[PDB]
Amino acid sequence: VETFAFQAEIAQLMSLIINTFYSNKEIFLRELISNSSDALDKIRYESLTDPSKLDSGKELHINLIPNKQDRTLTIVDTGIGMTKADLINNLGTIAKSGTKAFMEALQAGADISMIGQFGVGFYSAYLVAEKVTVITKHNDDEQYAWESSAGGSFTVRTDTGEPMGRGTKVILHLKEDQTEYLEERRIKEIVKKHSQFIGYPITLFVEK
Ligand SMILES: Nc1nc(Cl)cc(-c2cc(OCCN3CCOCC3)c(Cl)cc2Cl)n1
Repeated sequence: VETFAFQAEIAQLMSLIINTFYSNKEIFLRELISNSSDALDKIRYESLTDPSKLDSGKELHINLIPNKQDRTLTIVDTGIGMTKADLINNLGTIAKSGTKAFMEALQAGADISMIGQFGVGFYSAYLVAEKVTVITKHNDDEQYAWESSAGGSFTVRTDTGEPMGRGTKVILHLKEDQTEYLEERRIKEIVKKHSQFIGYPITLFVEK
């Protein structure tokens, strides 16, 4: 396991999302679902001008896997995925510009639900999650697991867990009081209301 520090502005954003009073937390699902859709758009394209990219799985989709036992909600996509570099730089250093653009817009009329407009929508996961684990596999690199419970740092290690083919799974280890996001009808409700017209199939797994 390697340990890295969040660039100071990214750390300030995460303390903000984690510590600000905002009751409309359900937007986090919309924001993960959009990120997934974007990454699937990206492998779709890269496969037109190259059909070998789908050698790692031709199905382009999004699965929603709640788990009451583990108290996790996992969003999985068969999108482009991230290489070691994307994972490290994106998540922990390069969101610097967007966070500034976002925090600069909050103290200027914006509200938290506008986070994705500045490309930092991933961090809205900290509204319901105490820990986020990201599993990713890029055609060009091996499988990685990124993790953070905030606190100014994150970890990157090689993923021992089952291979996924190509894609990303964001595992949200929910806060004690947000278990309603492990509920079929509640997930169904947020998707219908927020992600109704996503161009890839969204499957909500059932428990047991
Ligand atoms: N589902 C999914 N798939 C991929 Cl390939 C990436 C991500 C993802 C994207 C993120 O940010 C994208 C926008 N910017 C990219 C450059 O770095 C700043 C952010 C983030 Cl932050 C996290 C994930 Cl998991 N999620």
